This record gives sequence, C-alpha cells and structure tokens, in this order.
Amino acid sequence: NVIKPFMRFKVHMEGSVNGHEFEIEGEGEGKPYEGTQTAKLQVTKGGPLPFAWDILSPQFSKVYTKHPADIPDYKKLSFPEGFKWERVMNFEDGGVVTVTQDSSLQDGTFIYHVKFIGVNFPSDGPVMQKKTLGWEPSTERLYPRDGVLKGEIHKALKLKGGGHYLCEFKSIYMAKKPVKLPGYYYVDSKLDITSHNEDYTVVEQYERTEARHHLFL
Amino acid sequence: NVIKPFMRFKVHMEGSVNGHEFEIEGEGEGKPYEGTQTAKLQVTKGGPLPFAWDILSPQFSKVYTKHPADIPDYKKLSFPEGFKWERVMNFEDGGVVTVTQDSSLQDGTFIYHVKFIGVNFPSDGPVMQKKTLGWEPSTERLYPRDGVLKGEIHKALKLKGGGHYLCEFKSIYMAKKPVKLPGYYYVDSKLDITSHNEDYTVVEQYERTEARHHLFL
Amino acid sequence: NVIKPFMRFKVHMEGSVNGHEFEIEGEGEGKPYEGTQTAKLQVTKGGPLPFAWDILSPQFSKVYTKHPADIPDYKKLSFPEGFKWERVMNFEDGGVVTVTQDSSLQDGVFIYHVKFIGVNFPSDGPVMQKKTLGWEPSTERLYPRDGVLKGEIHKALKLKGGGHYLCEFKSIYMAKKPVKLPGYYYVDSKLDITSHNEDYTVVEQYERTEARHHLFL
Amino acid sequence: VIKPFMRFKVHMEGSVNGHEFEIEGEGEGKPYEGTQTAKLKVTKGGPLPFAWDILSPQFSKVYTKHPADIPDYKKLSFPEGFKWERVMNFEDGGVVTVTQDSSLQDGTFIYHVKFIGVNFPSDGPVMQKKTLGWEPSTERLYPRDGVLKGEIHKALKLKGGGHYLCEFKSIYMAKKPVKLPGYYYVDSKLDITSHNEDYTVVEQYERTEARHHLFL
Repeated sequence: NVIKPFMRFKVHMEGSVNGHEFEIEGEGEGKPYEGTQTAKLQVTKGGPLPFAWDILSPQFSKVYTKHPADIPDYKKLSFPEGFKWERVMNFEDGGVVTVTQDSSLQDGTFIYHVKFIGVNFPSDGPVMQKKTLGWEPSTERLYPRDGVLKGEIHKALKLKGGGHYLCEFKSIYMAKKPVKLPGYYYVDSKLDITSHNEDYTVVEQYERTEARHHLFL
Repeated sequence: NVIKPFMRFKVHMEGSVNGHEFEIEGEGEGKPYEGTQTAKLQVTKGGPLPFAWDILSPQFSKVYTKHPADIPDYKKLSFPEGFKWERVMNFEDGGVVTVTQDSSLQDGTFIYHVKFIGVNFPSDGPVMQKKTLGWEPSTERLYPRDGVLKGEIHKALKLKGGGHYLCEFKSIYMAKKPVKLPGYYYVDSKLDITSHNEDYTVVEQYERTEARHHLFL
Repeated sequence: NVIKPFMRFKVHMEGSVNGHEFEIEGEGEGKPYEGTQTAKLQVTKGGPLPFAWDILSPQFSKVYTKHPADIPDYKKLSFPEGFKWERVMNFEDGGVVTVTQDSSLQDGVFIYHVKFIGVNFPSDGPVMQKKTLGWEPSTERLYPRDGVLKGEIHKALKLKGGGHYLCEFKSIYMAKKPVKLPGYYYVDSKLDITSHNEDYTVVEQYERTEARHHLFL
Repeated sequence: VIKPFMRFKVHMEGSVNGHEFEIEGEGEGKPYEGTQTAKLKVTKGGPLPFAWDILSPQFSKVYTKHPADIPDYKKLSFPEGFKWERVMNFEDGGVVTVTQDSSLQDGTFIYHVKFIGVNFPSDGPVMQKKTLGWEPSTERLYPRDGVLKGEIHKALKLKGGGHYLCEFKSIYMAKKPVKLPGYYYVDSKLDITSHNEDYTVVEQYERTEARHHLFL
C-alpha cells in the first residue's frame, strides 16, 4: 500500500570471514503483516564456505515483522524509499562482524544489498570448525535513539556436543526519509534452516518474527 | 516444602559508587510460586545517596519467580542451603558495576547479603545527576554453563527529558549444592519503585517475575 | 632479500560509514627497515566524504616497521607471498568498524586491498561532524596467538576545543605462508596528515613505526 | 609532603567467584624513583582458591617517576590524597571492579582496597592457578571529566606457554583540585619476588615510570 500482504525479495551479499571472500545470491518471499518468510540462497562465489553458515543466516528482512496496531512500524513506513540497516555482532570468543545493508523496493519486490566483514574467529572455534547447529529463538529489545531505531539481542548458536556459543547483536535501522518512531518494545524471532545441500552452497531458510510490548505491560 | 507459599526476607547491602561508600538495610516478602514480591529499604550509612537510587534497586530476590513445572526451578531447589549470585552491569557511558550476593534460609526467612562496587560514572551523567526515572520491564535470556546458571538482559532506565540510559546485565547463579539445571529460557521482570521519602533514604519496591519458554517454542 | 631498502606501494579502498559508501585510490613509498613511509590518497567515489578522514588514515602498511634483529619480523618474512590483516575498531561512543586487508608483492611494488565497514556512529558525534584533529602517537601490544600475530592499541583522536575521542584497536596479521612468530612485544607509531585539499578528497600521510621490547625488559 | 622514601600500609577486602577474603600488608619505596616493594598476608579466607596474580596490581602509583614537565597528579594530591578505581576485563569473561582510598597518615600512606571479581570459568587459568606473573605493561593516560584516566592491555603468562589477556581501565581521583596532565604513558613491571607455599604470604616489587611517547 505500498507494502502488500505478500511480497518477494532479491538479495545480493558480498562477504568476508577471516580473510576469505565470498558472494551469495538469493531470493525470498512472505507475509509482511504476519511476520513469516522464506529465502533460498546460493553461494555464487568463494564457495564452498570454510566456516559455519549460521553466522550468515541472520543477514538475509525485518520489513516482514508482525506489528500490533499501536507500535508504529518504522520499517514498513519507510517505503517506497525504504531503509538501511547496520549491525555489530560480538561473539563470546573474540569473533566480530560488522554488516551494512540497503533495503529498497522496485516494481513491488524488495531489493536487498548486503556487505559483511567478519574477523578474529579462532581457527579451532565453532565458527571455522563448523560445529554450530542453528540459532535458538531470540528476543530483541528496541527503542528510539538519535532519530533512528536501534535494537539488541542476546543470541545463541547450539553446539554439537551440546551447549551454546553466544553472540550479542546490536542493530541500527535507518529510514531513508522521515517516518514516525515507535517507543520501547520487543521483537521475537525464530530462524530455521529448512534445507541445504551437502556443502551449504545452496541453503533455504524460514523466519517467524513478531513485534509486541513487554508481557507485563 | 521448605519454601512456603508466603516467605519473608531480610537484606543487607554494603556498597560503593564513584568512591562514595554506603550501607543499606531492608526487608520484604511475597509469594515464591506466584513471582510477586515487595520490600522496604533504608539507607543506614552514607546517606543521602549522591547517585540515582535506580542502579541499586535490582540488587535487592529471584527465588520468587513463577516457574512452569517443565522448567526446573534451580534457585528454589537450592534451598534450604541456598545460592549465591554475582553480576556485571555495563552502562553505555562507561559505568561498570560488579555485585556479589549470598542467599540463605534462617528460621523460615530468606537472608540476603549484598556487596556492590560501581565505578566510572561520568560526573555529569544520569547516575550521578540523579536524572533517571525507573527501569523498563525487561527480559532475561538464561542457559546452563560451567555447571551453573547464567543469564543476560538488555535493560534501560528512563530519562528525565525522555530517552533511555542503557545497561547490560550479566548474572551468574550458583547453588550451594548440586541441583538440576534448566535449558535455554527467559525470565520477564518488572520492578517498580512504589514510594520513597524525599531524599531516597527509605524506598519501597515491588517486583513481578516469571520464567517461560520462548513464545515460538 | 625480496624486501628492499626502499619500496613503493599501491592501495585500493572500498569503504562504508553509516550507510554511506565510497572508494579511495592511492600510492605510497618508504623505507621498510627504517620504519618511515608516505602516501597520497584520492577519493574516487562517494566524495566529498561526510565523515572525519582520520578514521580512514590508519587503514592506508606495517611491513614498513623497524625491527631489532632479535624480534622476528613476521610481516617482512611473509613475502613475496605476503600477508592479510584484519581489525576491530571500537570507539567510546559506540561507533564500530571492521577492516579486512590483503597485502601482496607485484613486480617489486606492494599491492594493498582494503575493505572497511563502519557502523553506529552517532549523528552528532566527532566522527560524523568532522571534529577530529589527528591521532595521538600510540603503542601497540603484540603477541602470538592461534598461530598468527595479534596486537591491540588504546588510541585516541584529538578533539576541537580540547580533549580526546577514544578508540580501541584490535588487529590480526596472517602470513600467507608459515613464518617464525615473535613473542610478547610493542610497536610505537605516529601517523600525521602532512597535507590535504579543502574537502579531503586528496590527502597525504606520513607514518613513523618501530618495534621494540618493553623499556624495562 | 612526599619524601624520597615513604612507607605504606594496605588493607584489602575482596571476593572472587563468591569466595571472600581479607589481606593485610605493608610496603615501602622511593616515590620519585618509581620503585617499591610490599609484603602481603592473607588474614582471612585463605589459602586463596584462585591465582594470586589477579590481586597483585591492587596493592600504589604515587611511587611513579615523573619527568619535570609532566604534572604528577597523584603526588600533588597529598596530604589529602586520591582515590582510584578499576575495571579489569579478562578475555574469558572474568570481570573485576576495584575501589581504593589512598591517604597520608603521620608520614605513612594508608591504603584501603575493595575488590569484587566475578564470572571466572571454573576450568580457567584464574581458578585453576595456571598463571605465572604479569608481563611488563604500558598504560595510556589522559585527562577526562576533571580527573585522570588510563588504560592498559595486560597479559598474564601461562604454564604451557601463552598468554591470558586482560584490559585494565583506571580512574584516579584527587581529593582536592590539583593540576591535570595531558596525554602520556606509564611503563610498569610488577614481580612476585617471593611467596610461601600456598601464597598466604607474598612479596612484590614494582618499577614504574611516566613518560611522553618515544616519538614525541
């Protein structure tokens, strides 16, 4: 309206982990108002990836998040111009990533451009040894700051022997024009790898994602 | 069974913020299995406090948290012996607190000993200028690690002229005897300052707390 | 042997700060063994830059660092194959940067390729308001870890008026073939902007750089 | 104040991983030559179940050698004195805050220290006592918020070889207005000169000097 009850997107990423460059191409679709989507992703360059696909999986779409009527939907309101998002990921073993992303809309399909640099992963750690088994579901804490929208999450990857490998997300969401800002609130997400080929050069994903107030408010 | 539907506690804190020492005495009570409680705190030494009361309020009782029967209640199970808890608080402007606490059971009443060293608060910041107006409610991500329980929270204090002052909590919970650990889960909390005297040398608090799975699990 | 008493280098940077992309091209030269070098940089895309040049200056060459005989010069020994380096920069106001870099030798001229994503700079901060006036000289603490060379530095940019805007550097240096690693030691650096055009689309740099043991060793 | 040789006395109350302890000690040195020694006894909660090295830098930067062109903020603060505070961030999650009062009583420095260290892995170098002293270090200092601050990238040496890393952040606060320095460095080297078997008695020596950057 311009955001419709079902939209597709196209995604191009250029990325690096521990000096190893790579490029990924993909597409996706889902229900902006219900907060459900999928994506199919292809490692078009730099593959097969010598590290855990899981660290990339959350870089591939928060326009698709269900909102109640009283929490302004900053991300949907940014369109048709759209928004950019940027991120820091801090892993507990020193691994650090920054991400920068541009989200725009062309003939009613979203266009995603991602760049990703990851550094300081230990060579014997769960990322470069490929010991991660998916993300736990997560809860983001968001609020307005500095005229834009910010949010953070304590996330966790599951580990082969058991246990968790932890990572802190800090995100910034920046509309390409003035749009109404919401207050302090939460977004729940559960991202799954629904299927993949042997070496993870083709990967399909599913995310559920919904905004809400704190349950005691 | 040892933890009864209604339980009282007493609390003793010795603390320091920015070189300035203080003591606080208090008491409280509520319902361990419903996850509600209240408490009255009185500043016995080093009052009136030259910093925001808000940074101390969450150091005054997680034995009182509603658990569903499928989430092992580590803290309740630790009694009669009980548990210790420790914490890091990282404020966005450099302020850092560590906290160490002892929780025991004495004649049917909980005994709390707290010690608290906070450092690096800017002199013109919201803590030392007492510009804070209570915490948002909050959600803690917890998980087992290193034979004990740990949890983190992205918290925030409301700011006079509007805005938020952010603070990350990391907590560690240590039973004094072997007790069953839980898995990956959350805890919702809302702490309110229900009243206070003019210079915050006496303050009443109320907290609601509940353990649960992620909403999409 | 392959590293001569005087060498030139060429550098290509693709960067982004707070969603805003740019390219920079340049060439330099110095004396690898004396630890002195200059460079001239030109912004070829996304100019004039909407942020402080100073955050870019240290991404434009530690092969040019003086080394006593008793400290293995890992960077020099990596050649002719060369080495990659990577970096986290953590600014005190929440600005974060990751950098990834490739360093190779082509016809007796060093070739540098650099990518740079900076996120989460406050809109009114020293960086986006261009209020920085060069770096203090600095001392890096280095050591072998995980089969590569790592080093960290507490740096600071000078501010208009007085004062400092602080920045932690963490760096990883990865030789492209097996080379002898040094032990615990330091590197002193002083980087200067020797000249610049009106809008920092053309800028020249000088760095003096020396390795040494701690003065009391 | 400050005389060419002064004594100090120190009382520490600390906690690591929920285990409390008290320590008592005395020390002496040459405040203008930046050398000093100390002798510490664990008076309570010993033998300590964690590595002594995390405690050793909490036992005196008045004894640091200053060139004449860098204001000696800490010396100037007397007889009133200063306080100092610290955060220690260990690469494996261990965190400490430290708070300290330094005052001059009857020609002798009196030190009160409090220390809460938390979040050390049970299987890590601190709680398994696998450390072997600090590397020498270089601290970066500047004025900020009307006081003096400095930071350091420090490292404990490890049994099987290697390093256990720790960032220090210190705040030094004079009890009266005194002249602030600008941007400079402090080198230090702290040694454990002797200790009894289970570290209930320990002797340290530290050499410390302020300076500009070597290229300045």
